[PDB]
Amino acid sequence: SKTITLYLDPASLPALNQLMDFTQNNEDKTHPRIFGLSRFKIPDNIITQYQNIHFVELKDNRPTEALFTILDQYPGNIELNIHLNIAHSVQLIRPILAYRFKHLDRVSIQQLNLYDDGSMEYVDLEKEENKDISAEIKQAEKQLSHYLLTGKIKFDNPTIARYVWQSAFPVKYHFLSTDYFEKAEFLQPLKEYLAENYQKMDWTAYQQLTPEQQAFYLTLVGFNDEVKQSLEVQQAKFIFTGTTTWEGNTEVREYYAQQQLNLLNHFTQAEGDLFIGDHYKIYFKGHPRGGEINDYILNNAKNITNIPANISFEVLMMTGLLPDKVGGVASSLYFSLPKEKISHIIFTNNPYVKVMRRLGIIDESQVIFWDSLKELG
Ligand SMILES: CC(=O)N[C@@H]1[C@@H](O)[C@@H](F)[C@@](OP(=O)(O)OC[C@H]2O[C@@H](n3ccc(N)nc3=O)[C@H](O)[C@@H]2O)(C(=O)O)O[C@H]1[C@@H](O)[C@H](O)CO
Ligand SMILES: OC[C@H]1O[C@@H](O[C@H]2[C@H](O)[C@@H](O)[C@H](O)O[C@@H]2CO)[C@H](O)[C@@H](O)[C@H]1O
Repeated sequence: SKTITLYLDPASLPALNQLMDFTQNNEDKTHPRIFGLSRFKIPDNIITQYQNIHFVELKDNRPTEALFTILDQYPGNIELNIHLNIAHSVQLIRPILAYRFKHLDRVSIQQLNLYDDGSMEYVDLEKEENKDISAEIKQAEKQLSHYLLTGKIKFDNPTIARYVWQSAFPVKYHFLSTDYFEKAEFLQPLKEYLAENYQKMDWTAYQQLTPEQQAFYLTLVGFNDEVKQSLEVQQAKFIFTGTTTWEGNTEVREYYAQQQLNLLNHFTQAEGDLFIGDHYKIYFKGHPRGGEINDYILNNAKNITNIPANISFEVLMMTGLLPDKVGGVASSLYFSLPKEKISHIIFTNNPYVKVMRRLGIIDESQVIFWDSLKELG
């Protein structure tokens, strides 16, 4: 029996966790690993120190068939330790199961490790508030059984379908927010159902690595000393955080970057509605997929130090380089951001709002919206 480990994720959070897992095991230079990480590129130098390390592309939330050629290379009885992104867990496992059916005799699933895509699971879960959770579960179990037995996907409730994997494999979830599952009364049935198969993402796990591994991890998440240094200055610092849109329409995209830029000013300008004072060193932490959006801020802002968008915000917390204040559009990094560092959360009633509230990330006060801010200048 050989154990192949798969790390798959099209987003950020999962990847950050999966690579942390990988780091914790970097002593084992020859364990068969398959990385399917869209937002992270493992540096060659790290690659050449490992054996039986493969890479697979992701398309439409699923590993391409290149994954099959990989598996083909291991003829013995193999067991799969799969790490997946919760939100797209059903699609991400599709070709794994497909290949499995082509080899029931040899291939088997050892266990699953699922991680939150980000805020989506929570926004999506908030939309299931008036439903019979208990019923929803059983319904989902049965449909997963159908999926596992036919290779066919058909879920009445896609959101709930994400949390019924225990009915088929040994699994452990890692939640961006365990508080949400314990504070949303309407979720009790899912809470209880999940019983002991879950835990909170451990953000202090980097502190437990040996310094060498820490450097190693930092290498994976693309954190360099140059950036490390732009954060060394003893001056009080403020990190404007960016967001983005998935819409292609040039119109909606330009509007986003224009709203964001303007929001940036309400923070930094003295007549801004969100003015935080004038002694802070401003920095920009654009969304990873910011693209033209991130460029806009840098091309029209003044004295601001850019923090490479490909670096996930949670890394500043691990390396203790967190600033005094953070402000911008709502996104997943605020779910794990030390309370006292919150300057203000702006949104683009509203589910995302309800989640922030249930979690106490924001107070009872009037939530601020993108467009309620006057154009400055
Ligand atoms: C509801 C919904 O669909 N939420 C998703 C969420 O499940 C996930 F898909 C993601 O996560 P998102 O919350 O933005 O943030 C996720 C992580 O990405 C890195 N980050 C993000 C912004 C930034 N300015 N600096 C950073 O460094 C951090 O690691 C952070 O914790 C995502 O794109 O990965 O995007 C949002 C979308 O709402 C999109 O943001 C808005 O249309
Ligand atoms: O990148 C991970 C991220 O993808 C989001 O989906 C986007 C996709 O990335 C983009 O290329 C396409 O044009 O639009 C999709 C949304 O309609 C997921 O929603 C998010 O959860 C992550 O998986």
